[PDB]
Amino acid sequence: MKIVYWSGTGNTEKMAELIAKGIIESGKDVNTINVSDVNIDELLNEDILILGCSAMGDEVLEESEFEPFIEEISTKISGKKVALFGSYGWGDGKWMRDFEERMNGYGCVVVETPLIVQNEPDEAEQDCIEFGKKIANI
Ligand SMILES: Cc1cc2nc3c(=O)[nH]c(=O)nc-3n(C[C@H](O)[C@H](O)[C@H](O)COP(=O)(O)O)c2cc1C
Repeated sequence: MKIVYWSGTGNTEKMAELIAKGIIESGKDVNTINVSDVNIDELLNEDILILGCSAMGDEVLEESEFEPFIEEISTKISGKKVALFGSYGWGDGKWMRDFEERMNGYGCVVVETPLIVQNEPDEAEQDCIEFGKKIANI
């Protein structure tokens, strides 16, 4: 499987590592890729797309790297299964509700409830691991 993410201070990156750990513990293989290093064509061969990005201003996806990537793959992912995650600061997850609505609008099947954690995982570490374990049971 593959996990693609954008992280500005490392919070979503940490989430990505933990989710990967959960998938690996379930017996499966997975590679985490920062959005800057992604290859669209190889990504599109995946059964499940696990995408993460923190909440940027104001309650939107990061604009210089992540959004352009989402827009680029938007027309080629109808019918694909996707799982979403990301870290946020002071909001209540509005950016994630919009992210889910957007992927559904592109014809994707959002497989699990999006995983959102405030700031660095720390306390929510097992939660991140368990989310990966859920995706591995798909
Ligand atoms: C310019 C900027 C805008 C932000 N806007 C929001 C926002 O609208 N809502 C929110 O809850 N957090 C917001 N945050 C906080 C980040 O989502 C939060 O610090 C998160 O933990 C960052 O994770 P990352 O290290 O993976 O980027 C913003 C942070 C920055 C730098």
